[PDB]
Amino acid sequence: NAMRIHLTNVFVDDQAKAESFYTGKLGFLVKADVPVGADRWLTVVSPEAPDGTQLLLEPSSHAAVTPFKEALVADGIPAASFAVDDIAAEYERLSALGVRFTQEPTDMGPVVTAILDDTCGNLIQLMQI
Amino acid sequence: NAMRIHLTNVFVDDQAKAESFYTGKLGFLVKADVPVGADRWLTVVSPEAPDGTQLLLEPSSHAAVTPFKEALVADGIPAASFAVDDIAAEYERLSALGVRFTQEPTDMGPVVTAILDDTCGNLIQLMQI
Repeated sequence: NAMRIHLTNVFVDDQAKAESFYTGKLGFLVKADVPVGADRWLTVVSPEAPDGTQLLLEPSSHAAVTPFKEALVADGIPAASFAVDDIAAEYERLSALGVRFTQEPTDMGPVVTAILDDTCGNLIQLMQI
Repeated sequence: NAMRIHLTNVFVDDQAKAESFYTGKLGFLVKADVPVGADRWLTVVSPEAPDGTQLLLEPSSHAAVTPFKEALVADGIPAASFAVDDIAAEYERLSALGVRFTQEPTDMGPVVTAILDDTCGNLIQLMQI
């Protein structure tokens, strides 16, 4: 009966670019892709958890969205954060695929973090867990 | 090795209010509460999934945050969405606890949805799944 944390979102500038990046580079799998007017309801999931939480790659067409995204990026603030077992390995893999990092893996005490550019107007944090 | 969708966030005006609301009304459990400078790293989890995805109840002190939140609320747009098995039941339970709804349970085709005020500057969607 309790409510579940089943969905999270990132606002992307171009959903086709986002699909390509999030699946092709980051390794997410498409879960749902359904048309809804001129855009899509597009979600992806981790291969480790295909029936778990979904990430919605949603359009940034609302007037307040892009200014907000830009403000976050200007201050180095990530829009979202994903967990990995070995951040060194993943930094190396993603770098090899031509992903741009704004922050290399850095020991922050309880977590080691890295920050990457999603190409879609967001910074994305990797967190070692 | 793959990245996991382990965390999502809502920006709250007052973390103590948010803790009280999200746990006391919505039924989430506190997972982590750790001081970090003058604020907290505060996450909650669903009782159904205590080791699953965490929701971070984070401060809205960055200058771009509150304007963004206000814009979403002005257009009826929810900041986050949670899944429930029986939205009628949950609407009734939450209403009884004095939660304010801006949209009653409404059949949207593939999903039935409702929208509530979190007291913290956000609208929150319930989705029947």
